[PDB]
Amino acid sequence: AQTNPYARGPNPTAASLEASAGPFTVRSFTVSRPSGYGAGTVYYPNNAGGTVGAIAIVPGYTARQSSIKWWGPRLASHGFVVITIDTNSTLDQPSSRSSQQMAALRQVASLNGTSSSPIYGKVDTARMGVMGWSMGGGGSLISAANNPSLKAAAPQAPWDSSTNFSSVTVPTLIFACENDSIAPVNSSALPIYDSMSANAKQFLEINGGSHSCANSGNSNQALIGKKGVAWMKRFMDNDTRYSTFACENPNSTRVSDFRTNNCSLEHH
Repeated sequence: AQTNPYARGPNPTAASLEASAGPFTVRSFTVSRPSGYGAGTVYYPNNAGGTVGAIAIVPGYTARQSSIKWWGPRLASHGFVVITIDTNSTLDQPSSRSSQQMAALRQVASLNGTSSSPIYGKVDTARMGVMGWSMGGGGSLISAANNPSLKAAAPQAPWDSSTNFSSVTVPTLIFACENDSIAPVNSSALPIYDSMSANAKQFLEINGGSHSCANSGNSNQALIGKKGVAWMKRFMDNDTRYSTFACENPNSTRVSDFRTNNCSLEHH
């Protein structure tokens, strides 16, 4: 018997996690006049089996949903309700981005209770996660620091005015881009990673990557999408069928640096 009430879907394989699409059919709708942010697209699985967690994803400075869109179908097809947002202003700073990210989660939660909504009854509002690009990534980190009940965080190429995220207890995967010249790894992603001492955490640097290396249309969807889904499944669903995928060093030429902590596949 399956004893984890949050487990959804089939037992994963590397191939099934590297595929463009997961097991579940995904539909979408847009949120008009959102509560506390600029715009939003909600991606959801129609046949997950049960309620699933919610993920809110925020773009970088000047950026729009297009930059992060690919995560919507990718995560939703594995059993998550995902909202990609536009910020009130493309120029909003990381603190504002975090507020708007949390406002998008809050609206997903209200929608879950709205009978007219396509996601009525589809969300477990006690299981939420955060993702984003650059300032949006920083915003995710801020969201995690301010809201420790969040179950997971998977920011990409993050930047914030601070690199001290030592209070974060949320399991946090950082995608870094090796040749990032906007938010260099050495001054942003790595220090943010090093500051976190209280959580399960991972740092995955994409070989040859520019600041947009995890954005829609990237050349590493198979690896990045495998890792993003595995991380969210392992920590949002407590799904130990994803233990290896979430914690392993992908033995891949596509990865220029890999670090992980409190993500053990050993017994001691």
